[PDB]
Amino acid sequence: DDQLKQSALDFHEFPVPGKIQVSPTKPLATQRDLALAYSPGVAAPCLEIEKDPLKAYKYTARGNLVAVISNGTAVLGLGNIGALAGKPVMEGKGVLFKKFAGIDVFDIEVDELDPDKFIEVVAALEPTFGGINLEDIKAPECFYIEQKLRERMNIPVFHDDQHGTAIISTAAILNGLRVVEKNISDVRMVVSGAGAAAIACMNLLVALGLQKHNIVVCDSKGVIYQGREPNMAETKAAYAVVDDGKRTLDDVIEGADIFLGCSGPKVLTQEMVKKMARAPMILALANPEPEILPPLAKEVRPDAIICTGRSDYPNQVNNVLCFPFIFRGALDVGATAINEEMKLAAVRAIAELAHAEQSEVVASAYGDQDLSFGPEYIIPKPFDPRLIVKIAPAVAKAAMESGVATRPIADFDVYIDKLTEFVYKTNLFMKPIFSQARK
Amino acid sequence: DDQLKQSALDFHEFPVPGKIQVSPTKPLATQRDLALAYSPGVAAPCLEIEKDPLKAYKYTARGNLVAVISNGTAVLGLGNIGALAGKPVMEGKGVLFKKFAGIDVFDIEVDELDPDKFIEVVAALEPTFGGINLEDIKAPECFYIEQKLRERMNIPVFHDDQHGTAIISTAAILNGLRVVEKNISDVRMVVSGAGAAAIACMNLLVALGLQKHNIVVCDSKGVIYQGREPNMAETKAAYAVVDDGKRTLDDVIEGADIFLGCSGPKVLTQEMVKKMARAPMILALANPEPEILPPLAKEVRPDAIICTGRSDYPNQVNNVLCFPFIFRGALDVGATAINEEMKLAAVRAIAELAHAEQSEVVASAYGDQDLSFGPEYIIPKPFDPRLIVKIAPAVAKAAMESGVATRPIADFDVYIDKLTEFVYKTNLFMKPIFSQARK
Ligand SMILES: NC(=O)c1ccc[n+]([C@@H]2O[C@H](COP(=O)([O-])OP(=O)(O)OC[C@H]3O[C@@H](n4cnc5c(N)ncnc54)[C@H](OP(=O)(O)O)[C@@H]3O)[C@@H](O)[C@H]2O)c1
Ligand SMILES: NC(=O)c1ccc[n+]([C@@H]2O[C@H](COP(=O)([O-])OP(=O)(O)OC[C@H]3O[C@@H](n4cnc5c(N)ncnc54)[C@H](OP(=O)(O)O)[C@@H]3O)[C@@H](O)[C@H]2O)c1
Ligand SMILES: [Mg+2]
Ligand SMILES: [Mg+2]
Repeated sequence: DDQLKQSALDFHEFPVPGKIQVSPTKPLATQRDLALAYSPGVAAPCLEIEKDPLKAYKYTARGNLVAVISNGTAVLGLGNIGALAGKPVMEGKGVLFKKFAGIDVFDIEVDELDPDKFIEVVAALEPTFGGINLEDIKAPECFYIEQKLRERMNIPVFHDDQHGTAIISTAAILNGLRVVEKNISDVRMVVSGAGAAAIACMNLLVALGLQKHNIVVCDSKGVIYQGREPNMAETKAAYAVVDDGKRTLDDVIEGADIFLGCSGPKVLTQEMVKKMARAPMILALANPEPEILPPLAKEVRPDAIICTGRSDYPNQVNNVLCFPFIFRGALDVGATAINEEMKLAAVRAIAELAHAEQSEVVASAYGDQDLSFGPEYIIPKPFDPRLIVKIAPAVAKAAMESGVATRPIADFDVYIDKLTEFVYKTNLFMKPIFSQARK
Repeated sequence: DDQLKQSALDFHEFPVPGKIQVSPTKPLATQRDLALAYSPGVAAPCLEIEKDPLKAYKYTARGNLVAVISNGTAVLGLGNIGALAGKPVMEGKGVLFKKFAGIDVFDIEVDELDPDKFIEVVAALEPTFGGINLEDIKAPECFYIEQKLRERMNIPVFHDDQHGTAIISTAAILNGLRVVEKNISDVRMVVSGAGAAAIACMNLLVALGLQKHNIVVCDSKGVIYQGREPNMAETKAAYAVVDDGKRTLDDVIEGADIFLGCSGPKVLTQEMVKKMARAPMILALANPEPEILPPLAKEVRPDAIICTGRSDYPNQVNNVLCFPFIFRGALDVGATAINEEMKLAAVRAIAELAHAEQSEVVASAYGDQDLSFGPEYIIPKPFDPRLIVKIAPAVAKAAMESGVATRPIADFDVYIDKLTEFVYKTNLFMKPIFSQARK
């Protein structure tokens, strides 16, 4: 860790402080440019925005501006390091929002810990941005903050932990159901740690067509029992099941078709993977340590699908796969909210990007792409330059079918051409060389 | 005004909508680069910042980040347009910070117009920034907001509509008595329209040795003197003169020596300036129309020292003339607040430049610079490319003297060389050519 520690600190300590900077997009080097960008000329756009508040997107950078707002209570895996301690991390995601999406990001870091104070602070900042990206707020404050902001602010509010990797998890589950012949209705699914990502994973599966009479949730206290605690809250113990014993998760896994373990490592053992249905779809989604190492489950059950947050083994589920392109589509369509139908469209696009892959000027040498749709390849790789081309025009299209768009765009072919032009100027061809060299 | 209004509506939005973008300053090519910016690497600066918050200025952009926070209730001269309608102006100011001082700006705008909830929003936003630049908050709540914030946050909070003219004008006065061989001990004062940019001015002048009994404040309703109204209005009783029956601005002159005025249309006539004592010191600071129309008054009395705010005539007072550069001081010294010993150290630094100008690679032709200290050269031109070299180290030294800094600067020669090198790579040589060819 010492080598990584020294490598990361030197990354942006010495050359310039920080990994982010603000530069004009206007050519101003003479007079009559400073006389209309400020003082007697900049008052003309304000008059137009004064009478037509929807004209702001044309004259200002609101339509390309999202905010990574955080109180710094649960940052990455660090925990409650505190406000400004997560200041680099926010900037880091801002960088991604540019490179992969061309979205300018402010990295606001609210100091308040009270949920209501945070809600008020972020809601007051509505005119500045065109979308909120609440990040690293510890549960259960995250749920309250996101729901209140979505119901109050008339701007896209999209939490990353909540329904971020949830999108990719839903896409992976759908593609797994497509791989092994198992209709989603007949799938009996198990949850571990119903919170943060998992709580939205289950909701997205339900929306896509998973029925709650086949779902079960088990946590450190055990299964969600109808009588485990009088505080029968819907935040965690929703759609609960009667006690009927089932103290441990061993019998829960007995007759299970998915694992979807997002929270809580090492909760899955070899015998338990053995006690599964015809084809399990273990989703070990714990970044620190996966719930079960993929090779062990592969040895125990040759015919299975395993997804892991780490990139060591295939079917890697990364947050970067989803949010920048979701926000790209929502902003470009001029949407006012990221509802469930946009998320469903994104899930469909990610699923269809996995079994409709050809050409894309495959590197004749190097690379070793060698990916074909199967148990190994369920979801597109984190950096496919064909995601933004697929996620963004679908999410935008969802706005067209939902009446939440304020700037409808015609000729989606032109939008496709613009996105392909954007991805033509951002290509990471050195990581295929590294991957090929390592083998 | 379609030659001006329309030409400003489409400033540069045709190629890219809106000024200002947040662009990465990192090597943005390889996957390893997007591993010390997020996930396994970005967690390394976080520990150091958590252990010692002062490390952030090394790892984050806080040492070069200010925030132009505003609720948009008095924008330029438009008025109470709103937080959103004032968005371009902020961006305008932002580019100035990146053009003349290289300061990154987040153009945050608060939707809440209440004069007490604004403070909480900004105080919560404190960790994001290294300085605050409140602008377009209308009077009298601007003073309240600034005073409340300066006691709460531990970073420089610096208003725009009060200190914007309180410094340069003071320098003008500090320079005016130089050419009229007077002393601040006995000079009499007149103030018109004690508003945002007026009532805060004389305080700084008091720090230079202008006794309060020589100041007479005036307003639209005649004269602000103790006794005119049964209730003495707040923040104006300090300089309110005793009751003497002086109910009009036409009589309170009594051969005064200064006419600092921050109001709307003209208040003085030819005989009004005539009533002044020898060597008047008019400071008509109204932006739309001059309060005196200098040349006419210059015809009434010779040896006049009229100072205005419009660039058409000499002795022009501009906010950009001082405001980035003083910030460039504090941010480069780690100041926790802006005292009156740095707000006044940036007064003796811009007043010195008027009679300390020579060489500086004078344009052998063109330009028609022709500046010599005297009745028509009181303050440096709004863009002497040399203000940032004279103001910023002066403010930094005043910070280190007052015990308000956190990262004291070493031997100043390196600092002056750095500021000069920044000056060299930012030149506006086309402006003198325009000013010479037009005449
Ligand atoms: N795309 C990604 O790579 C990605 C995205 C999101 C999350 N994750 C990972 O998912 C995990 C959870 O996310 P989080 O940061 O939101 O953590 P968290 O809030 O602590 O986890 C959610 C819940 O899981 C439970 N839990 C914790 N440890 C457990 C254990 N050993 N066994 C069973 N339940 C346990 C806790 O409730 P009880 O203590 O009552 O059980 C907690 O309320 C982290 O490891 C995170 O890195 C990865
Ligand atoms: N750097 C610059 O050159 C610069 C910067 C900012 C502002 N300004 C100028 O300063 C003025 C306002 O700026 P601000 O926002 O700082 O102050 P403000 O809050 O607008 O207050 C201006 C004051 O002027 C008074 N006033 C208005 N009309 C008047 C009239 N006809 N006769 C006498 N007094 C009158 C008002 O007094 P009552 O409250 O009694 O009406 C008010 O208190 C404008 O003229 C503006 O162009 C110049
Ligand atoms: Mg985070
Ligand atoms: Mg202003």
